[PDB]
Amino acid sequence: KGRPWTLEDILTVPEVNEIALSDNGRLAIYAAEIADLDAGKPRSHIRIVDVETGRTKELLTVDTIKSLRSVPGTQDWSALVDLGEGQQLYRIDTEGKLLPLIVNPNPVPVGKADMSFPLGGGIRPSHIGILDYDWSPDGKWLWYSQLRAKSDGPRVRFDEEVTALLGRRRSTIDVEVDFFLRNPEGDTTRIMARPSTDRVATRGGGRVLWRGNEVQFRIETSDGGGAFEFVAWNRVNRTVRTLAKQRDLLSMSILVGPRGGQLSTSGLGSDRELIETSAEGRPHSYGRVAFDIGDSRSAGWKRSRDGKRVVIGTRGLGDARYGLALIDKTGVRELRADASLTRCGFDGMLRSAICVEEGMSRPPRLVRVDLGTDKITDLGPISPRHEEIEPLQTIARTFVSRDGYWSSGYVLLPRGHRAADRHPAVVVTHGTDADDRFAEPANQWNYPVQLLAERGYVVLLLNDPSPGQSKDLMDAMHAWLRGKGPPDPETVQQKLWLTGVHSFEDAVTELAAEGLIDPARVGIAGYSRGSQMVNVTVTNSKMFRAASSGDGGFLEPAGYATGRSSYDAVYGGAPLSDNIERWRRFAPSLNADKVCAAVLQQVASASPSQIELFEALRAAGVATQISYYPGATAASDETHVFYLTTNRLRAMRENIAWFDYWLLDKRDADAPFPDHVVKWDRLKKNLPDRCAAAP
Amino acid sequence: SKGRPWTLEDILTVPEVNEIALSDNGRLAIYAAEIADLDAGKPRSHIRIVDVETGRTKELLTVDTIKSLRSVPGTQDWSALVDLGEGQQLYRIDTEGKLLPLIVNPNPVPVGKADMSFPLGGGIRPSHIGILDYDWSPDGKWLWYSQLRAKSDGPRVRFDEEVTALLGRRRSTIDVEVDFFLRNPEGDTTRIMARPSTDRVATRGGGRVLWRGNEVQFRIEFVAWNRVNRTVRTLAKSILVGPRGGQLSTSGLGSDRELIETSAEGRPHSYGRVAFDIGDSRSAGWKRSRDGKRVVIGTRGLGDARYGLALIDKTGVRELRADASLTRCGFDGMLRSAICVEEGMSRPPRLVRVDLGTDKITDLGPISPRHEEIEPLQTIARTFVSRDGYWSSGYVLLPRGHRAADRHPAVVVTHGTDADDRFAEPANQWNYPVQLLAERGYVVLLLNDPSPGQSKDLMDAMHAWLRGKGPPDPETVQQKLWLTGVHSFEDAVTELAAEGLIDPARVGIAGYSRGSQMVNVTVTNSKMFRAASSGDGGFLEPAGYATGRSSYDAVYGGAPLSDNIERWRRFAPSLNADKVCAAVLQQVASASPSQIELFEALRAAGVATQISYYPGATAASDETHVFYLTTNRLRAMRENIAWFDYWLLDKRDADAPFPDHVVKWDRLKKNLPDRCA
Ligand SMILES: OC[C@H]1O[C@@H](O)[C@H](O)[C@@H](O)[C@@H]1O
Ligand SMILES: OC[C@H]1O[C@@H](O)[C@H](O)[C@@H](O)[C@@H]1O
Repeated sequence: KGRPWTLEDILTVPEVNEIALSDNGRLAIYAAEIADLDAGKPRSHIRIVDVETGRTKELLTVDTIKSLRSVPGTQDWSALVDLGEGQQLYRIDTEGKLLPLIVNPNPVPVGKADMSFPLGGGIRPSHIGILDYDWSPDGKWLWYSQLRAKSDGPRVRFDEEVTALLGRRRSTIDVEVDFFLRNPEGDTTRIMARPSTDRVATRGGGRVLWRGNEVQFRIETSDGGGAFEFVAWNRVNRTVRTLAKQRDLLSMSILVGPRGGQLSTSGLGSDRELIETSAEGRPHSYGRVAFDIGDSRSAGWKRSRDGKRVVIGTRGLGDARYGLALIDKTGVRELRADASLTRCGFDGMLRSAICVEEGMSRPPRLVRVDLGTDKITDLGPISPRHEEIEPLQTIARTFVSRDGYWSSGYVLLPRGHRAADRHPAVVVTHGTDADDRFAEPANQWNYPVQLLAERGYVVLLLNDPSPGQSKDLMDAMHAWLRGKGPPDPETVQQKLWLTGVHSFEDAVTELAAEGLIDPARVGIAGYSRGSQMVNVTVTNSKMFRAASSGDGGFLEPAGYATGRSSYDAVYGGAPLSDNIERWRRFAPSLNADKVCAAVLQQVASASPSQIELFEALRAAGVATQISYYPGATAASDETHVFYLTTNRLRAMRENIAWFDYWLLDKRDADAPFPDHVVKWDRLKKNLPDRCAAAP
Repeated sequence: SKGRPWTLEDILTVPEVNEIALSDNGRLAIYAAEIADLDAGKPRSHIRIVDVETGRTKELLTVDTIKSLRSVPGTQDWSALVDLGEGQQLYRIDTEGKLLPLIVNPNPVPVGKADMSFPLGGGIRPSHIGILDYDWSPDGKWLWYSQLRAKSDGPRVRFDEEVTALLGRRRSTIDVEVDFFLRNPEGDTTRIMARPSTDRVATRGGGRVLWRGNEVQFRIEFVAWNRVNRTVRTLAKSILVGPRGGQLSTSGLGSDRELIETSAEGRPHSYGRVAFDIGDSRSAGWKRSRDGKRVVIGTRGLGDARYGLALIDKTGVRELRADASLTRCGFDGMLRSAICVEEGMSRPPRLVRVDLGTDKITDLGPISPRHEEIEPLQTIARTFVSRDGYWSSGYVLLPRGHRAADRHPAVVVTHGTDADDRFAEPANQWNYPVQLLAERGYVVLLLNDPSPGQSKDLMDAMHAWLRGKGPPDPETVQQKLWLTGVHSFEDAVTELAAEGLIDPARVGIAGYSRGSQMVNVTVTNSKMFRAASSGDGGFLEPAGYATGRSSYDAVYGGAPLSDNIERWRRFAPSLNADKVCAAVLQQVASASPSQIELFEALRAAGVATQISYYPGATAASDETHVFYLTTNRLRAMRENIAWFDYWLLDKRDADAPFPDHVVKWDRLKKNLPDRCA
């Protein structure tokens, strides 16, 4: 029959971002990131699979594993793993054991921590011995880069160097990036050194071109006005070159097709056009396609060795299901599957492939795909403990709003649900991330969607209106990234934000007409992008009784000086400029007078924008609470997506108690912070008369 | 021998003495001089013992920091809070000068501005504190000391009022508790209380504690503790106390005042018409004899701007005649003899002993012989009255080799009223080498804000700024506290320029903190100054409202986004950036959002501006509001010289600490908007 959803099952759901296949397709290897209670943070369980037999063997558990590839010229594998001493390049033999490949004796601190380097924009605090690596096609040469802490005295900084320190919450160290090359004889020389201002050099995972006597990779300099800059290292003369191009290089570009040109999906509406644009600019169309292209949530892209076949990850329109598409000179062909294929890996000749089969109602599984016959065979499950959970009832629905734009998403029915039953509702929204995938933390975050359903809630997971359905939305997006118009700021607020409030309202009213939702008790929750939507809805809508905004702060005037270009499209200028009235009408901090609801903030960054929303809401009589979740120690911080099991479990349980209280008038003694329920009773009695219910 | 000119290292190494003590027998005295060490990069205190009759001094040793230097009541020894580099502990000084420890905390907690420390305040460099405060029982047996204990609880999720307090955090911190201990004469220490960090008098608080019978009574944020019963008690419902047991006050205003001792229930008593103001924190302070019949207070004259001593008793008030200012003074218990530090604007620090009976001053010799070598600079005490009738006092510093009819450029240095008779006070001239500029040909005018005690208009505005709300009007608070000082600066410059002293074409203004506000407001509301520098500023800017709300609400009436938005736009210097045709340099240790905003606003307006951010000894520690690092304040003096010489004098040098700037300044000068020419 199955068992219900425990909160720990939401915490222990695995994530597979790394999967690789042998050049002969006989064996494969992957890693499942699982939250560990004893360690308090996620660990990656490395497993080896025999694709022919289907049997799997577990090898080890590391802290992190990244850039998992098969070593050319051998049957072995290479990866960047951290055993707890810092991330180094390791080799994994065909028998499933790992040994060091290149070890940096002095890894540098990275992430949000005291005296670390802000590398990946607030990733986990750790040490990086080896940053990035790539094999030559023959496997003889090895290219790798590693971070080197900058040993130097504290120096007087100046004009632009001070303003970059505006938002510093902790101590930082400066570094440089060293690039090395390893000949077949085992001797390594340093190619060049790049500063910290080079953002492609510090990011890693970049492209590198092995051609002729040269090895080529891309770099960024302070100037690029704008341009594309590359450096080529001659393996013979041992010299360097500098390339500057107006248009980016296709050889170093992702998503290239059999013709050799860039792939894109243009147009809007019911479907898109898949075109291949040559470097000279003449397009080649493969016809009409039902999917989008090139999403990091898809299987990525790979091209064969002859260049006549490519495989691209596809997210279809309206089914929000990830899949594969095959492209040769004849044309595009999709391949059907009952579920979505998110993370994949491919052989050398691009014939056999292995993928992670994922679904909204089904847990991740491993599958082998024969790309010639479009035949997939089921391998063993990934997480068996989620396979024993009885599947919740999940319905995929698209809603149309009063402004004509459609919003996709899913509907979670409570356990034991009977037809024609009214239930309270919780709306969880982050970006486009409601799709066919299993309990993706990038969507539901700390909101226990599956647990809310077990307790009788109807959870509505609803995406933002897809900007690709209309040029009105997409033109506002293009103005958002450009930092200028057209269109004007008043329209940017309508299409990017305010129309989502209508899509949320009109989705609840429609389901209320079905008899599935009690409009009296309903709530909205989201983080990041969803935080903006939550904060804009509760200001511009009276429909929602309670709300939870995870780690927000965009659209508030406090964070302007950091994000000017992102704010200028929305508000048309600075808060104290002549655009001040544009800030008063929209920004939620100044509009708190319009807020009647329970607004809870779960905040890891303690930013001045998150604080300004709380003080403005609290000073207006609104019932509100802010929760600052800390790092593993006072020296570190918490990431955007919480990596600490203790902060995840409580935030989940804090949302359970927050919505059970305001929506359902339900109080629990085993709640994570007991003395709060009396504080919320005081927040209820002190509510303003403005918030009185309709007569 | 006339002497030798000044040097940056002379200004840097000027000693300052905050600790001086005298034995109850008056025969021996001990003090400590804080001097900047080039080798260590930070200042170090030199403990010195003095023979009060002869003036003989010998060097005991050199320590990092020494505080709370006093004499033990029971014997001829001494006790002080000393940090040898292992953290600040409680040390006893032998009668022969040797140092032996008394209370030593094996677990000193880190404090200061730095990573994973505790942010005390006042001002502090990153350091470890084993023992915080101490006091002796009046008989010298029982010992009461305060130490700082780090709270070991793990990281906790914070909540509403806790999170908004983390708004302005630039680093990691720890939370601590204070433990109060009591040491019996038999050598056993027992713990009394434990108090949270929220208590200020227990964290940065002073030395106020009272012994009554068997009870030790100290203040918390009043409580009594019995040494016998071992029981705490919150007692039922002092400082600057005269001989009659009441509060001492100075009432009235103008150029003359009247001493008042208010009776316990408020019956006033006048000691007569008096020529000074009450003792500031920079004066000799206040001390009362255990007899209760003699009280000595530090004084500050009005016309003299000099520090001194006033001795009051049942007879009356006596004003001690001194040719220079007496800043820090050690005393005996009965207030009979005193050893003081004598200094002036042109007068290097000296040691003098004072007999309070006969009011005779006796020179015990200089302090630093290095500054005795320097030939003095001409310093004229001058008072400028503005167009509004308010007067401001200061010193006119003439350049080396100044003759009649000669005119020179000018630089105005202002902090609060810190311009008085004192020798190279770092709290006034800060990082501006006021003495070097005179050697280089400048005419430096050190001018204070208009003396607030001269009018009821100013004192009401200062009261409203401190209270946090009106009356008076926000527009009057802007005019009385700030804009009327710009008029005082303007009228003072015109007074000297008409007299044939300074050239109006080349003149500049410099200041830090309170002087930065007066620099930022002056360059916006006045065109008379070509160049400017503002140290460690950022007040009056909109970025700091969410922290300093209480301070801003009186000036602007409310938040910048409220209906008072128009009040900010007329005044706040970052919003006026297009009114500034001068060159604005910012020397900044805090890298605060209010200082960056003023820079980005001035740069967006085409104004020539630069912000120099000076770091700490490590990336894990910051630099204090007053620079304690030798390298930082050494080239900061060089930067101001290079800044004013380029803009005012159009002079270049390779001695500039940053050679890349002189070219960058050419680009900034060339891109100046058409408004300025
Ligand atoms: O880069 C493409 C990757 O495809 C994967 O399927 C292979 O296992 C890797 O060896 C290869 O690097
Ligand atoms: O002002 C009183 C003066 O008395 C003289 O006897 C001393 O030599 C001076 O040092 C002192 O300043």
